[PDB]
Amino acid sequence: SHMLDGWVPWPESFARRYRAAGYWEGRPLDRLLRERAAADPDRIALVDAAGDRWTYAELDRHADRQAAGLRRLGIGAGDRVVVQLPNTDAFVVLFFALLRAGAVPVLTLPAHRESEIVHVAETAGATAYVIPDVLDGFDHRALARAARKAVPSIEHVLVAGEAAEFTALADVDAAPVPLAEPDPGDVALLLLSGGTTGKPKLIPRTHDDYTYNVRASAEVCGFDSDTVYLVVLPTAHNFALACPGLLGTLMVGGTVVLAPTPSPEDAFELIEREKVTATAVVPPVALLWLDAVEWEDADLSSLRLLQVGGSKLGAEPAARVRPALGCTLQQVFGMAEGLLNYTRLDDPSDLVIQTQGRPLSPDDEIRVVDEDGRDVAPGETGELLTRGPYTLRGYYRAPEHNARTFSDDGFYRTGDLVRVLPSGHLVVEGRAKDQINRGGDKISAEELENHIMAHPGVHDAAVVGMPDATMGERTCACLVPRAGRSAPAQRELAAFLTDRGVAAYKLPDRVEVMDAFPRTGKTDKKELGRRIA
Ligand SMILES: Cc1ccc(O)c(C(=O)OP(=O)(O)OC[C@@H]2O[C@@H](n3cnc4c(N)ncnc43)[C@H](O)[C@@H]2O)c1
Repeated sequence: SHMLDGWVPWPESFARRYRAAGYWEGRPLDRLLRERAAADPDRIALVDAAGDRWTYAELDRHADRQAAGLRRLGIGAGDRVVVQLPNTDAFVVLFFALLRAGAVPVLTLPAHRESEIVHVAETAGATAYVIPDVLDGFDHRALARAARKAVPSIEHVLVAGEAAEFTALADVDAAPVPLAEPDPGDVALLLLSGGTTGKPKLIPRTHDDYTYNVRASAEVCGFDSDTVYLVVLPTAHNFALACPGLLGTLMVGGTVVLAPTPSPEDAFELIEREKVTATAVVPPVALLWLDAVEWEDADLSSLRLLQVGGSKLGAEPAARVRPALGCTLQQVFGMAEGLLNYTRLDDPSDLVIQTQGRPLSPDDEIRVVDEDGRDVAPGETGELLTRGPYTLRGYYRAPEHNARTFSDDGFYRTGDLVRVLPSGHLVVEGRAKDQINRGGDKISAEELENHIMAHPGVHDAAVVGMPDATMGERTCACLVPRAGRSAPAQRELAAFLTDRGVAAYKLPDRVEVMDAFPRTGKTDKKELGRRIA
């Protein structure tokens, strides 16, 4: 028996192997905090941007008090809770408080708006939603009012800030109570993927496979109690949460430092102030920092490791990381669905500069296939399929998409085009999936096309990626005007999409108007892309 329906467990033969190999240790995810606070209660676990800090024992006890408070509101054992928080201590306490209460966090990004929040809340059948009041000028309480109207199962809204008519997250607090432990083979949390379908898809991650993800990552990246890790990406991004991220830092007893933004003003000051030794960034932020060291006077010498992933870092800026920033670069090609590829910290510099790593687990299985699904000759480019001890066998409550996206023997089709070198290192070559990678942010073309086609001046829409030197890809929306009507310009379409509740990183960079799309009978986006020029 499993606590949640709608997900696809591993076949028993695989689960048996992963337990025998020691990958799946049988511990709930929250126990990484429990055991470290038992072994190192007075070490500094967490530092926020203001300079307030918390020990492991303080973090552990507050998670217990907030778990007991969540139970008093009836949030617990199995309930899905949508979490949308900034990089503050409130997120870290609440993550563990939800786990200890038995609730399943559904982790969303601060940038997600009504369209994304409502879909994941209705898919998950969420009973609670956790928000800031105002973040980067946007009032998330208005969004919570729109979500409660569209999703009647949301009973509670917890607000990190002025709660208005809702519940203040800081008042969710009570004397700790004996709480039962989840089964480690059960879903621990739900992650978001950009996806390639008309709606974002939820990724179930179990206690055993996510703990393995965190533990194995921590080992490969050399994270230990002397690690000071700066969270620059959103805490809810898998890269910054678990690869090894903040969970790896807490598991080994290091210090997590929360950055409010990736800008050099904020990040460089924290690196100097807290002697940060490790952080993870997307390539656009890596390029910004590589430039900014030339006019910023911060002392960054404490930095030992810079992880860069989410999209491909070029070989030329990769070679600048050691001269400009004084640290070791690690390229990371990973996905919320599971498979992580890491360059190793003592790899020759050539492979760190030229490749996106090799798989984390000895039992990550890799296939590279042509259009007919047959394995390519070694070193040829093809589509990456993967299966392993922390890669999902199916999305949450998405049977039709699962039938298209996983092979019969359980390989996940990543939609990435790669070459595998003789050493086993991967080079990312492109993509097969209809999803734009805009500086690390994933834009499902079909989802955005459906939103644009809701505009009354638009009949048909095709969303095509265009190369960009610093973002990798930008978004071009090719429109067929509504019959006898004019299609909107870029700024009017952006305003329509924003009011519809589309996250701002999904707004098209460019609008092109045409009478009809090239057809293969599917829309030929290969030819649209070159018909850009
Ligand atoms: C680093 C990392 C770690 C944990 C994550 O969870 C994520 C994440 O980005 O999660 P996400 O599911 O959103 O994206 C799906 C993925 O994004 C793309 N990608 C990711 N890294 C690279 C790369 N070094 N070079 C080129 N492309 C990349 C692939 O296309 C892939 O499929 C990223």
